[PDB]
Amino acid sequence: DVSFRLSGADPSSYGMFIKDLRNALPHTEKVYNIPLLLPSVSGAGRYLLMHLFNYDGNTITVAVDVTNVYIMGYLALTTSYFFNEPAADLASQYVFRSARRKITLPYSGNYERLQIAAGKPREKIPIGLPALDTAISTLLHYDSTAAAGALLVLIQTTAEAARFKYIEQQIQERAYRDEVPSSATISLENSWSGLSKQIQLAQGNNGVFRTPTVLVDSKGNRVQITNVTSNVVTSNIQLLLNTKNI
Ligand SMILES: *[C@@H]1O[C@H](CO)[C@@H](O)[C@H](O)[C@H]1NC(C)=O
Repeated sequence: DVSFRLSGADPSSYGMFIKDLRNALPHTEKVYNIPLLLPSVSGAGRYLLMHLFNYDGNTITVAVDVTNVYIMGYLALTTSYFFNEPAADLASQYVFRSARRKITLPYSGNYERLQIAAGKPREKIPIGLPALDTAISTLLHYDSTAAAGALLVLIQTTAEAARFKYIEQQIQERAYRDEVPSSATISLENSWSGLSKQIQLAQGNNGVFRTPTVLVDSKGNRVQITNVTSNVVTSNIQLLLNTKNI
């Protein structure tokens, strides 16, 4: 398991959490020095539990699929909540079985469905450590519309930060003041599968992407990533989605 506490949190303690989150994900191989997530894990070992504590010390436990860093569901007191998708229903066979009741959320966990449920795109939803504190608090008591926004915050401040050093740093910059994600953050989130694939395809193609990945950079400029010498590959991405899952 991994844990993060909002009470007394700072960029350093958050960085330690994201480090722990990354290190909890198993891999037997690195591709261009980046850990390659496993094709599959059977049974309960598929799911990492993240214990998150809001500023007041109230807690939720979030179940994360260790092969793709997808959040499947979470436990809040004696109620479990799972996304309305087959992978999450499968997770519900293994985690939070002791919950007195299980609620299936009225949406799947993908950005597009969550944004529809929330009533806004995540371009308009501030993120940061304060937003994470709010998100945890919101998830404590069932409200499906509120929860959708909270989950958009939760996913980006945990999984996406684990996947990209840039996103982790963006949240560290938002330790005491929320701000909507940079266009670069959004671009990286949207391109994780694509980048993961092209980095793996580069292995037998002399470090060269079979298909370029278009990204938005720090300055708001759209750029093309064509090979493994790119800063996105050498410094930024921290976890690769296995091509078997793409
Ligand atoms: C590979 O990407 C680097 C970094 O962006 C770029 O400067 C260069 O033109 C590309 N090199 C090759 C061989 O494709």
